Amino acid sequence: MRVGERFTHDFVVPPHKTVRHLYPESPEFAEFPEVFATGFMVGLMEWACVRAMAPYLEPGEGSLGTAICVTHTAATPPGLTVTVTAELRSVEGRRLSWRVSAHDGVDEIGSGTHERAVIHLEKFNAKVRQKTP
Amino acid sequence: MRVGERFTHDFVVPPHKTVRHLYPESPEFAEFPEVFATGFMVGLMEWACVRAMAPYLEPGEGSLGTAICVTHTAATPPGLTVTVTAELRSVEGRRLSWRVSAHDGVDEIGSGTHERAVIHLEKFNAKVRQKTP
Repeated sequence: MRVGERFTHDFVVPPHKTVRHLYPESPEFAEFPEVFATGFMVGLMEWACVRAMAPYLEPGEGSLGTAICVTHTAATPPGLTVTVTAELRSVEGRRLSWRVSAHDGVDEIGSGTHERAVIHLEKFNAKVRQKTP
Repeated sequence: MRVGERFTHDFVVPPHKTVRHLYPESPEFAEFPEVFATGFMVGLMEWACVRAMAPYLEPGEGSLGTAICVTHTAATPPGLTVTVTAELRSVEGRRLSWRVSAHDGVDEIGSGTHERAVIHLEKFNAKVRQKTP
């Protein structure tokens, strides 16, 4: 894993990544235009960085996204390909940072940073169990 | 809209808002802990601000999220209630800027900022339809 290294991930946007599919519970989002949701764009950016860092993980480890700081600057209807480019910015022990950017073949659609934390999967799962009703 | 007014939005996390459900197509996400995905928390934050804004828009207007910049510092299993607090920072023309935070009953789970832009729904939908391949 080298700082400055770029990793790219391509995703054809299907009809079920539009706003209304993120929260079908939301009467506000029900009649929103059929565009790729910011929260799905976030999920796609984080997926790119997960794939970029898979080699860094030891047995028993996973990762969590601990911050997302991005713009979303143009809208994308289903059928276009979103390409995320993740450039590694820092790696120190458990903490990793990237600059991410996305383009849907027509426009740059957003960019910023994402941070992740390496976790011990079983210890983490025990913590989550203890706050599960 | 009044600057500095705080709006809250509560949401019981169901099983279908964990990481694996954000991208069922991602084999990487399919093995994550069953915790509320950052992309879903982002959408819940947007939803709170949409609700807050609704009485102030003219008929046929909606809005887009244009930036999100938040931490995500504690994990949330299904069954907890996530409360989002949104507070208006400024309104400049079509641009609204918010401070957002969320808490799951147990921990503060994230905070930061979010910006939105007011749109004319029909006009935006027609423009989007026109970049559809």
